Amino acid sequence: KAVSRSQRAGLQFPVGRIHRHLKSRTTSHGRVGATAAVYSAAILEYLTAE
DNA sequence: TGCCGAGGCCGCTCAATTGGTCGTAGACAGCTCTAGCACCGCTTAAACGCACGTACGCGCTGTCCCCCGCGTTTTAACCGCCAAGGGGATTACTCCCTAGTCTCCAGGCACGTGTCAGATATATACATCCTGTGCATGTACTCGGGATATTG
Repeated sequence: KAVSRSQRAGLQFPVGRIHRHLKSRTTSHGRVGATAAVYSAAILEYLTAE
């Protein structure tokens, strides 16, 4: 049974659709997995203010 | 009449700009770096651009049908003005304080290297999440009639 990384952060937003998005805006180099979990929850958190 | 009074043209003297000449001091141009490490040339096995009916989606098209535009003029005060008054923004000076220079002096840390790890990428298998689709009601809407608020 697969989990989802959204549940391990505790977030409603898609932590793995981000990551794949960031990996397309990246010079020629990679992106840490712990970036998607404070990339998200600093896009959610504008929702629930907007 | 008178007188003269009031009247209208021309060399000193001073006070900014303007352009000139003096001399001297770092800072610019250039050399040789030399030195080295990037550009190139030379292969390779490579990804990704690209020239090209057809299904067909929608951009554009020929109609009628009405408000908001279009036109007028009264007026209404908005907006402009001028002139006066008061002060507060301004000017010119004297005293004053520190901005700025230099110089000495230390160690803080930004700089740099020296090793090599926990990081994240990439593959394959894959299950699952998420999209596109199809599908009832529930509301937010437009209307009509009356109450409350506010303008003149």
